[PDB]
Amino acid sequence: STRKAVIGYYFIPTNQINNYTETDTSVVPFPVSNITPAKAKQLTHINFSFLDINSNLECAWDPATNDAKARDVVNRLTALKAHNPSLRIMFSIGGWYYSNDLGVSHANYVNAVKTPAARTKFAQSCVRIMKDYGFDGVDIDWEYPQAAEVDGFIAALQEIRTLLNQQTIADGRQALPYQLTIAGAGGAFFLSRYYSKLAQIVAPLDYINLMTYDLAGPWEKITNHQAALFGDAAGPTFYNALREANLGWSWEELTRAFPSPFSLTVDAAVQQHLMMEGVPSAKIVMGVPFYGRAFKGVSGGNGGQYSSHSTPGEDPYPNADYWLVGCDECVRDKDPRIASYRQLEQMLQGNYGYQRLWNDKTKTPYLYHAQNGLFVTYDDAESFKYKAKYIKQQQLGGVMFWHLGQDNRNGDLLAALDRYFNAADYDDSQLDMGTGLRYTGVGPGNLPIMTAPAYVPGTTYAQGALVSYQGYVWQTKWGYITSAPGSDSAWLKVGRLAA
Ligand SMILES: CC(=O)N[C@@H]1[C@@H](O)[C@H](O[C@@H]2O[C@H](CO)[C@@H](O)[C@H](O)[C@H]2NC(C)=O)[C@@H](CO)O[C@H]1O
Ligand SMILES: CC1=[NH+][C@H]2[C@@H](O1)O[C@H](CO)[C@@H](O)[C@@H]2O
Repeated sequence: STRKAVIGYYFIPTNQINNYTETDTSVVPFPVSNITPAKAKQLTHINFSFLDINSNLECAWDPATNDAKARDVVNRLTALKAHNPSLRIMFSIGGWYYSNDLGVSHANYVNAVKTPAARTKFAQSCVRIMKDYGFDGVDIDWEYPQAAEVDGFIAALQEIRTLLNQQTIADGRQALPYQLTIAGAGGAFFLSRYYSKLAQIVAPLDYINLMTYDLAGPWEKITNHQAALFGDAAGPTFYNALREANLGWSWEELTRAFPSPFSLTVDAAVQQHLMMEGVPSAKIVMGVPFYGRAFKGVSGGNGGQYSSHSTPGEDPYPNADYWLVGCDECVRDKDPRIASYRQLEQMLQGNYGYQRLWNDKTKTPYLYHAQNGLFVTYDDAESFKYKAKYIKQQQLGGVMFWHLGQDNRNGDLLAALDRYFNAADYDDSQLDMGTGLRYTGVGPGNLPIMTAPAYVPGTTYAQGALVSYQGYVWQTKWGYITSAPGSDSAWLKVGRLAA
């Protein structure tokens, strides 16, 4: 069918731009030249990151950026399009550091979207930056607009969309039109900020790239998988904040959509998006991490899963104890809590004391260091088999990942994703998706196909009775009901009739 999107972040800090070199990994660990022609062919999008919104309320580079060096770096990325006529070099505005609630630039995000005039100036600046530097689209990663700010955010996305469409016409770019994406929340707490208006958020986008990772971290009491596909009943559960969003739904409607507590998983986030009317599966992109999250002070018994831990949650990491044995990149980056897949492979291969274990419910690997009490949750080419099959079964738009520098030197994670979507000889028809917990919620946008006998006027229906009526299958919430389905509050729309 339609090719699945494969969207990889290229993140480069300002000091690495300003000192850019392709021949000294101690200055720039992952220069553009490491994205070989083979890797460029396996990507559909590279998200160059991160730009910001400045105090003038315009899209802008970090003001410390050497502009000549920035253009050189971007030009090296756009040169890769010679190897892949489908490849887009997007640019990403925001990210956690700039745009989180306490981030250095947060007020600029709030203010840029707040009024019609601000939105026009902001939208114009986005497209100007896109054209000036040669990017192929705009990606906005505000983490995250609050419920009160959502209407302005929506209007800003709509305005950027119109300007991008104008630019596509001006440049004759119908074969590769300029695109608009966002990085969206991948867990219900942040998602609840804008969930009620999800259809309006997604309408102007080519894709919403779900950040379906960081679902565990040092801010939680209990270690867990950070990107479990399905749930493990032995693992923690979470309050379903979506049931408190301003939806206007009834008790039965909320309960059917938002089981609580629930397992915080990739499947949960995807299904939460599909449950909403007007959110098409083809626009949902599943994010995956190319890094693991490491915890210390864990107990034994279950390989470090679901244990208390003593991992500092502060930023920056508060001391110089780099306790993730074998993680040389952690020493370089002064933080033992995150390890690239590239580094995790070496840690497993060296004499460092790790076991690689597998949770067959979550379909994800983890490392356990029994002697020191360490636990690492990460993803690999095996967990990507199940996630790729899920992407195909659920008819999602594709996959996104953070970030390209964390794949191994040979690009094995990217090559695996490309194989699972595109290789003619790859067969996952027999890949068993397991018995992990699925998110069972149903909403207006994901009604299952059902059959039931036609509703009969005058018949007295007991609680739980199912009838077909006017294109849908309905269930009584109590009994005895004689009203026509949809005419009052007694009937729940539970399914749709096949065409
Ligand atoms: C919002 C999301 O998808 N993930 C959030 C994390 O990005 C964030 O972790 C922080 O990310 C920064 C940007 O990469 C790092 O500089 C910072 O070290 C890191 N902090 C920690 C403790 O991991 C966390 C922070 O609470 O929130 C996630 O939700
Ligand atoms: C889409 C993307 N932007 C965010 C998000 O990924 O999580 C990353 C890893 O936690 C973080 O570094 C970044 O600021």
